[PDB]
Amino acid sequence: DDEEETYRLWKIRKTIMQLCHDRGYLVTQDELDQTLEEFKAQFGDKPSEGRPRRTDLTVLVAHNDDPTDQMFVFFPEEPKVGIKTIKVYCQRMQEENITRALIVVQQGMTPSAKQSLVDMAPKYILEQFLQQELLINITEHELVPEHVVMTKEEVTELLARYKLRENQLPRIQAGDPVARYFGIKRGQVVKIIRPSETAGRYITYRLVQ
DNA sequence: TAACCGCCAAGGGGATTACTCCCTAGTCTCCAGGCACGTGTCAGATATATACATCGATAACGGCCAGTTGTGTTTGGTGTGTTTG
Repeated sequence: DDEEETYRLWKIRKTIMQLCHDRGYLVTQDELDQTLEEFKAQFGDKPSEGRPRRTDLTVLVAHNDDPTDQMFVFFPEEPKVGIKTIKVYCQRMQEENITRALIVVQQGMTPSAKQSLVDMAPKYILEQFLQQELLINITEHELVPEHVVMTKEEVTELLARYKLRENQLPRIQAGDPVARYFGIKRGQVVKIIRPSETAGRYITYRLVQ
C-alpha cells in the first residue's frame, strides 16, 4: 500500500522523535508533534518507489548538554537485514566520533546479525527496533508509569541512604520494552513513580540486571 | 581103828527077743521170700523259647538355611530453514 505505508512511516518517525526527546537529546518542539500533512508535503507521500524512500528520512540528533554526542536512526530496506548492511553502516559511522545509533528493521534481523551487533558493543553502541514495536509509544500507556533514568551520583546517594546494597534492589531485565526504550544498560537504576491509591504517590527503584 | 579080805545072801536090772506102731525120707506140686524188672512220679540237667536289656544302625522327628484420572510445567533430539565461512 501507499497511503498506509506513509502513515506508518510518519508514526514511526514521531515515535522515534518522542523517544529521543525522552532520553535527553534536544529536538524541535515542531518535529516532536508534527502532523502528517507537513510530512507528506516534506517528503512526497509516494513511498511506493518514490521520494519518501527509506534511508533518506534518517535523523541525527545531538544530546542536550553534550553537543558532541549524537546517534543515528537508520532504516534499512532489506526486510531480513543481514550483517553486510550493519557492517557498512558501522563503517560509515566510524568516520565521525558518534558512538550510539538505533536501527529500525522491517522484519527481525537474522540471528547471525545479533552476534555482530553485540560484538561491536563496547566500541559502538547500536540497538534494533521493529517498526511494529515503534508504531505506538508505550510510555504514554495508562499502565506504564513514568520512568526516570537516574545518574550514578544519585544512585550512590540512594544506596548510602538506605544502607542497602544495590544487589538488594528489585530487578528489571534489559530486554524489557521500557528498558530498551530508555536505552538503559546493565548496572543502572531506573526510578519509578506510581500513583498510589493509598498514599497518593509512591516512588520505587529498579536496578537493571 | 577101819581098810581089807573072806564067806554068804537077795534080787535088781542090763541085755535080748518077737512083734508092733507109725515115723520120716522121698516125690510132685505149689507158696513165701528176695532180688530184678516195669511203670510212674518228683527232682535235676540240658535244651528251645520268650522276654528285657545294652548296643548299633535307619530314620522319624526338630529345626535351620536356601531359593521362590487429570492438569500443568520442564528437557532433549530431529527435521527444516536461513546465514555464514
